[PDB]
Amino acid sequence: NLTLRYRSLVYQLNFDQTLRNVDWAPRELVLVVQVHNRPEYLRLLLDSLRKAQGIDNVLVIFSHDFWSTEINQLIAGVNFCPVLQVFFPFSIQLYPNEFPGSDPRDCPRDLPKNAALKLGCINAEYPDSFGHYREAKFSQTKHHWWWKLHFVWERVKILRDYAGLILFLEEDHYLAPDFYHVFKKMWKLKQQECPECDVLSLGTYSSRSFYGMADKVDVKTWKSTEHNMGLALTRNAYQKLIECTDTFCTYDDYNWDWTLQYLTVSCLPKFWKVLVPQIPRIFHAGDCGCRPSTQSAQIESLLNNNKQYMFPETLTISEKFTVVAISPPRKNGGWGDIRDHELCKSYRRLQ
Ligand SMILES: O=c1ccn([C@@H]2O[C@H](COP(=O)(O)OP(=O)(O)O)[C@@H](O)[C@H]2O)c(=O)[nH]1
Ligand SMILES: [Mn+2]
Repeated sequence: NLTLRYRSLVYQLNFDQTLRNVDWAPRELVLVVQVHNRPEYLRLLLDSLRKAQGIDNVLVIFSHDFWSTEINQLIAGVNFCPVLQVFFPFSIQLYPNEFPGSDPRDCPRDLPKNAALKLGCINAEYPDSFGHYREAKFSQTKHHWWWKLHFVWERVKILRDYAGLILFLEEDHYLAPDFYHVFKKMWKLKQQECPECDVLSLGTYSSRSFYGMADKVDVKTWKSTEHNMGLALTRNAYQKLIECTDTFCTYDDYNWDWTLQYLTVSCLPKFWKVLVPQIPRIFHAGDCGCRPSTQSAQIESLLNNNKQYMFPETLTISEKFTVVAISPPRKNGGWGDIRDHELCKSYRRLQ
C-alpha cells in the first residue's frame, strides 16, 4: 500500500531531520517555505535563492504536504545553502479516504444544511457560516501553515534555543537578491527605532522605478491582504500567536492569513505592527493578468533595471500608518468543521 508506505517515510524523515549542505549553527534568519505541488513555481523560488546575496549560511526549510519525485529532485539540486525538508504528517495524500481527507460519509460541500441534517451525513451539524460543508483540499493549507509554525519552533532539533527570526514564504514567491541584506538592516532598524514593531515583512504587492524608495521602510498596522508575503517572526511573536490557538483553530475562515487578521483584531492585546520596505524584496510569481518563465523574466527585468538602487547602505523609516480602530474581517468560511478545529488544536499536544 503506497499510502501506508508514505506514512512510514514521513515519520522517519521528520525524526531524522537530515540537514543538507552542512558539515555552523542557524543564526539571524531561517526561511520556511510552504510547498504543495507546483514544481514549476518552486523552481523559480530556488533560482531566486541561488541569485540572492549573502545567504550561504541561511537555513532554508521546505515544508511539504505532497510527496513527489519531481519536487524532491528540485530541492535535492540545492547545493548552495543549508537545507532541511519536513513533511506535514496529516496531509490528504497520507489520509485520502478518511479525515482530514474525504471520508465517504461526509456531507457534500454544497448539500444544503437543512438537507444534510435530515440525511445524517456525519458532519451535518457543523456547516460553516454560509451553510456549506468542508472540502478537504480547501482545509489543507491552513492546517499545513499552523502545523509547520509549531514544528519549526518546537520540533526541529537544529533550532533548539534559536534566537533569530523565522521568515515564512511560499513555493510561488520570488526573493529579491538583496532580501537578506535588507532584512538584517530592517531588524537593526526595528531594534533602534521601532520597539513597538511585532513582525517584519519583506514587501507588499506593489513602482517601475525604485528611485528614492529602495532605502525606505514604513511602520504600518499589519493587514493580511498586504503583508502576508515573507513574514518574519521572532520567538516572542510566535509565542503570542499561540496564546490564540483556540481562536485561530476555530475561526470560520479557511485562509491562514485572514484568520491571522481576525486574531490581530480580536485576540491579541494590540494590533500587530509591521515594518515593511516601500520597495518589495519578495514577489508573488503565482499571479498574472501563468507561464513561470514569463514571470521570472519580468521580475528579472524589473530588479536588474533598478540594480543601482538595491543593496541600500542605510534604511530609514519614512511613513507611519497607525490604525486605532478597525472592523473585523468578514468570514470567508470553509472552516466550520469541528474535526478541522480539533486537528488544528492538536499539533502542539501530540507525540
Ligand atoms: O494543498 C495545499 C495547497 C496549497 N498549499 C500552499 O498554499 C500556498 C498558497 O497557495 P496558492 O499560491 O495556490 O494560493 P493563492 O496565492 O492563489 O491564493 C502555497 O504555498 C501552497 O504551497 C498547501 O500548503 N497545501
Ligand atoms: Mn500564490
